[PDB]
Amino acid sequence: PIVQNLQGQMVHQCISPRTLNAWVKVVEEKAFSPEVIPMFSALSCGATPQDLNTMLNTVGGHQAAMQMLKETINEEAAEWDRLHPVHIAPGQMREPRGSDIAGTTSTLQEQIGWMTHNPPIPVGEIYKRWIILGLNKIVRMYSPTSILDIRQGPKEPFRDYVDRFYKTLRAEQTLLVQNANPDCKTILKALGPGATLEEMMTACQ
Amino acid sequence: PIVQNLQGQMVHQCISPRTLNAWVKVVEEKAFSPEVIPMFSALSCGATPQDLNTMLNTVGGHQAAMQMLKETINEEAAEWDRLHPVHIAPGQMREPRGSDIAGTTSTLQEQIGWMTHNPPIPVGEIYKRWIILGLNKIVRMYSPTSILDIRQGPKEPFRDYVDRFYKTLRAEQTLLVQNANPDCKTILKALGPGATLEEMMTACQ
Amino acid sequence: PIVQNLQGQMVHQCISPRTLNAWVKVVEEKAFSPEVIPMFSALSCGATPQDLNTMLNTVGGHQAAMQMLKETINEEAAEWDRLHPVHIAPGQMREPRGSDIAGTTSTLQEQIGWMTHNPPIPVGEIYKRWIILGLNKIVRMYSPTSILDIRQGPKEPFRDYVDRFYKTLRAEQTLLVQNANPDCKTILKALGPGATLEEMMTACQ
Amino acid sequence: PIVQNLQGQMVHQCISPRTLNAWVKVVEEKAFSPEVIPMFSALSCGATPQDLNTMLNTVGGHQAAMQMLKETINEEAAEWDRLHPVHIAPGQMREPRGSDIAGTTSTLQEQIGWMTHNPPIPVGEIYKRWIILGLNKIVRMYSPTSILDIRQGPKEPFRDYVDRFYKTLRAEQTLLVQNANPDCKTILKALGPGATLEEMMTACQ
Amino acid sequence: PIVQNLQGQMVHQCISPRTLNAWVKVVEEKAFSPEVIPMFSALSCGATPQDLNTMLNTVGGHQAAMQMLKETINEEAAEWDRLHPVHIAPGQMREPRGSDIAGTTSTLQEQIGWMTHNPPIPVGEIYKRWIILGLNKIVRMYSPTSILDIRQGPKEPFRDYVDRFYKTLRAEQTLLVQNANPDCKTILKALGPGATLEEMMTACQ
Amino acid sequence: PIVQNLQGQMVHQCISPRTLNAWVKVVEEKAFSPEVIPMFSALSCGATPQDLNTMLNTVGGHQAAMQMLKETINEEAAEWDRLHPVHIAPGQMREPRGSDIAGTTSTLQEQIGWMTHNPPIPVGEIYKRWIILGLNKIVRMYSPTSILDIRQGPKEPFRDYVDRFYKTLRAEQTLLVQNANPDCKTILKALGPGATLEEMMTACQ
Repeated sequence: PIVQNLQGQMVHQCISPRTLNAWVKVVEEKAFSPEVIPMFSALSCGATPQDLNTMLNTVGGHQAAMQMLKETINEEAAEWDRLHPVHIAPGQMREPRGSDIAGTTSTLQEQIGWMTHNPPIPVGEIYKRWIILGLNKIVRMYSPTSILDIRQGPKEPFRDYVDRFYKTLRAEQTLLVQNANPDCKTILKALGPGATLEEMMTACQ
Repeated sequence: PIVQNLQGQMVHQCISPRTLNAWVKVVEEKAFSPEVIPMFSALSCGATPQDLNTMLNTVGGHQAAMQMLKETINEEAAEWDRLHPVHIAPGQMREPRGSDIAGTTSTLQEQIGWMTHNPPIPVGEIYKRWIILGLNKIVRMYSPTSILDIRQGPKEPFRDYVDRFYKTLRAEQTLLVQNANPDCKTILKALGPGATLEEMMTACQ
Repeated sequence: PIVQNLQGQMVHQCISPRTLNAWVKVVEEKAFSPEVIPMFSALSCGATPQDLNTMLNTVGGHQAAMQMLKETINEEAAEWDRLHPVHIAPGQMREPRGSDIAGTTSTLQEQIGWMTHNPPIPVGEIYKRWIILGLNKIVRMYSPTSILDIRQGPKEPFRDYVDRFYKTLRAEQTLLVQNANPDCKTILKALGPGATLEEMMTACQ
Repeated sequence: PIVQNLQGQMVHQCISPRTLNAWVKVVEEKAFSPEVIPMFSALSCGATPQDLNTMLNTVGGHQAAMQMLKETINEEAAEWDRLHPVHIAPGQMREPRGSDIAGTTSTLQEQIGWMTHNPPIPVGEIYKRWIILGLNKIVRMYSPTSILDIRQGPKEPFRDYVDRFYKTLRAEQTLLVQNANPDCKTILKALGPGATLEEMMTACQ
Repeated sequence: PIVQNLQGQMVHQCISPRTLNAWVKVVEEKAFSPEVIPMFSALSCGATPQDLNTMLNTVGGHQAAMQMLKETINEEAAEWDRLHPVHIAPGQMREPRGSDIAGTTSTLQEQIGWMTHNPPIPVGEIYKRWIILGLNKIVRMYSPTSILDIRQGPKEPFRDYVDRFYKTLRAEQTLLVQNANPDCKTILKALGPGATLEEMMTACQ
Repeated sequence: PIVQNLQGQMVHQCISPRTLNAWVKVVEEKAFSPEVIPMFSALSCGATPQDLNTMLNTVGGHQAAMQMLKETINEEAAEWDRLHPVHIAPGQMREPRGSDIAGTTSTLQEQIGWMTHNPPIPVGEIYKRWIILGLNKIVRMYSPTSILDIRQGPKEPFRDYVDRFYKTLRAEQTLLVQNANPDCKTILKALGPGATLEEMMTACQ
């Protein structure tokens, strides 16, 4: 990644073994549960495009997902090239294409040059946006259940039902009451409109 | 987070994999036992609003709780906007709204700008207060037992009973004697008023 | 905590995840065995009062002990206020009360101000003394056995007996010979006065 | 490796125990699955030739592979010498041969000298290219299955089949439809040409 | 400990959680096997007397050993006072007594003052010598077997016997041949005088 | 070890707990498999003679090997003294003997003095060479099998046989074909001379 040194200047640092392992392990343990995306974003803080590719390429499984991600990246790269056409001057900085932002046709030195320019051309952040767009699509695709099929069991505590409900809603990206069991539904109907989630959960506790 | 470098200036640093993992693991292991809150506060030392959202968003389970937390945050953000209305001057710092403090409508650069200003507009600390307010409500909601139902067993050591008693009191946020078993109750009654906890525990040991 | 940076100035640093985890884990594994106290002292090296409260508050179990600790802290804080009464001058440092030393009525900035003053008002060290006083009382209370009841078994190696003996003496805060078994007692009596522990252990080996 | 210090100058640093262990463990756990190569590249960021040899030499198993790698390295070193023949001037830098790039006939000091020269003679990066060339050949050799033999099972979810398909394609370095089961094949044929992977996976979900 | 900062000056640093845990764990796993002593010495690199006491005091078991260690320390401290008698000048450094070197009657600030003086009064190193003297005595005491009783089994590989032999010799602080089994003894006798250990082990392999 | 600080000067640093543990654990897990030697070399990067002795002395088992290593060290130290005889000038650096290089008769300060001299007298590197010489002898001695006895099983995959073959050759420090099974031998004979290992392994796959 690119970080500020103790002095203050923006310099390249090697991606750490801790970071590399953390990403690999969270994908192994969580697959594409929605919470993997904010973890990816945090683990890739200050990442160059090279670093972002390292993280994606170190994933051993889920190659259907990784291929879908490449499709999304290529679509975003194509849209970049449509909006930002490029025409080199000796010793000068060239303008980045989509494939340069994605790190496939740009060197680490070019990437550092763009990211540490004044003003910065934030190719790491632009690429991370494309990757997260693609990851969101994967999360949605691999979401196993419709919110319509999250219904409270006869003996299921309301809290556990609400956990399943909002877990599903997050993956899928009034109904809470409708999908509740008969006893809690009657209680929730009697609360009236404008009841908070806290008040509903207290009522059915 | 924002930290002091070796020189002395306040600079942004990436949230560490150690910090990220620590928070995820404590939520997995402790759920919303009261001690998770001081751990959250300590792990988010110097956190930007972006960092605070990262920590909250990396939690995979407990989505009922996370939704309740958003409600509390929105209530505090609304109360902020009521007390701090805002009317931009080229190259100047804009005043933060509630949603800017909560990191949903502000950039990392704006957040750094506010937190490192002279004097600082401590948006990280303000947001952390709102989050802890919401987390306290969750701890209280998920507290399984009333202090009224913590009573010493016939063969239960007094120490173990007192541990259950103050554990419950902490989660819920004279009675110790009343809820003691007959033998220890008689001993504690004979000590008289103004007895310390140490003296009570020695007496029933 | 407050530490020296690479330059030399005394600055605040965030309490580390390593430190936080280490303290939580040692309390989980050792409870209030006497060796937990020197570990606490070492883990809280350079700690502010805020840091000390973080460490104590992150403990999930042992709430009887934590309540007893608060009593001791309040007693020491009261004795501080008796010896150090306080009467603010704009932009100047106020004198710390007992509750300021204990971190309940003082801000982190005030704590840093006192600890980095010339000369320093070492509120972290003063509070740590009160905490260790309270922890010693807990260790003593939770010591399961009297030294009078540590007696060498008929087939117990002398070394194992001496380990139990001094383990108990440490928790409780001539008799070694008296509590030895008949065979080793006869050997130890024959050594005469002024025998070292090494010589006694060699004799009964 | 060679890294930038806090000041800014390029200096040698010892390879870390974390890095050493990470590489050894990934080879133990993944053998020559394709994802080991981007991990190698990332773990050897800024590596000298000495560091690269350390990483390769710390591998205990897979000595058939390590011997094949040496053959590839010697072929690349021979091709280097063909394109870059060398003819020493007191206190001056000599030109690197193939075996100097591979670290077998060059000292650490010579390697540092080349890599930190202005302009740099990047012997670490040149050697890493040769190693990755050799590792790719090994990955291909140890790929257990032809893509022709990756066919969807009668009850196999399409997603799991696509994972096997692209996993195999990656190791080996229209057919997706042809190798699908009868039911999904009919669905995929009906989509027509130009269907994305996302659309195919949605269709057979 | 006392270490050199990035600038070059000698400054105090907090003992790390890594160091604390490492020492506790090696004592738990190895007790007083001879190799624990070089580990202690390495883990206490640059240690103040306070740090050395922390390490010794964090040990939970082996209190017979810890009491014997105190006896040795007191003997060395007494011998120090005999050779170095002391007679304070405002703002000046006082001369260390034995108990000051052992950290029981000296403050951390005094210890830092002595260790960073020009020339340094190396109270950490002096105390570490006394501790290692005491630890050697404990290792010797807890050595379970005489070298006289290490004899090669009829079917015991010579290498395994030599491992037991020199392991025992190290703990206890011609005979190798005499204690060998009949078959290897005959082989070793035939080698003649001046045979190296390598040659003996090759001969009986 | 001796490392470059952030400024650039060569300074002594304490051997890390990570390094200490890594070495102990690799010896516990791998004994004297050939790959332990490059790990030793990497873990002892920049090591003083004191550090090298620490690493060797922290090994608890394998005392036959450690005694053989001392013999090799003493032989190299004797050969050093033969080639480098020494004749002290107040405040000046003395010339190192063999036992000074091996760290038994030299202080840490003397070792630092030699290693940071201009030009440096690299006593750490010289000693590390002697140690690795001795470790190679041990690896060879503890190699369990002759390469003559590595023959391909009737149903053994060629790859697994080649792994055993080159593993053995590495420990021991045409035949591949001769030791192959009948079916693969016929295939390898038909390839003719000058076949690469890759081509042989492809042929018998």
